[PDB]
Amino acid sequence: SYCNCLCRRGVCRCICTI
Repeated sequence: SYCNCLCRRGVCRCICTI
């Protein structure tokens, strides 16, 4: 339903949910 893939301040957590 959504995709949250990005980085910032070391919070680089590339993922992707429905």
